[PDB]
Amino acid sequence: PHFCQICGKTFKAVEQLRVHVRRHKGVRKFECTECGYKFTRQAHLRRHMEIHDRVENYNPRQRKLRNLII
Amino acid sequence: PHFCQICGKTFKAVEQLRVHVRRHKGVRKFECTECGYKFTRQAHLRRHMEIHDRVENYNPRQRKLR
DNA sequence: CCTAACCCTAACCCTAAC
DNA sequence: GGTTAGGGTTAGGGTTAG
Ligand SMILES: [Zn+2]
Ligand SMILES: [Zn+2]
Ligand SMILES: [Zn+2]
Ligand SMILES: [Zn+2]
Repeated sequence: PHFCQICGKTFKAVEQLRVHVRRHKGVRKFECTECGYKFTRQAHLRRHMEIHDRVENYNPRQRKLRNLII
Repeated sequence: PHFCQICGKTFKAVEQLRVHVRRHKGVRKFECTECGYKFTRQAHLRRHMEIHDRVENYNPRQRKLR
């Protein structure tokens, strides 16, 4: 049947797999108003804001996402 | 009472020993099976292996840290 | 807290030169 | 021939995001 990729589980339907491997990736849902960087956690955005507190024109590169676990 | 591990100092409360373990500079716990260099981070070992593939006979010396 | 990864920099090595 | 300094190389660690 439908096989996944990130971890490898035998699934039934194609719609039961999207809701599964969709939560496998953290969604970027928190945007910095200063530099437009979108974060996966609110804590990451707060911690980020503590940088603009002491750096002019800070605009960091968008890093690769890291796979979650389930 | 409970003693330490890395250095091995005598410690009373456990929280003190924890926050002491937090600050220890260079803990080399990532060893290269190819040449023996003990790296302080895994990423440094990943960076080392690439050198171990660029050339053959490579056995560097354990540096003094900062 | 952890780690990953960029990145600058000190520590290293080899050797020419003094 | 001891000893030092220069240029290429590599590991240490600061920093910051996932
Ligand atoms: Zn999966
Ligand atoms: Zn920002
Ligand atoms: Zn210790
Ligand atoms: Zn090695």
